[PDB]
Amino acid sequence: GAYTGLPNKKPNVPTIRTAKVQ
Repeated sequence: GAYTGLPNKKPNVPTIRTAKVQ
């Protein structure tokens, strides 16, 4: 669902939340 799955939603614009962190 989510880009990672931690939150788990559905959509995922980004490829990884790690990108936002970086």
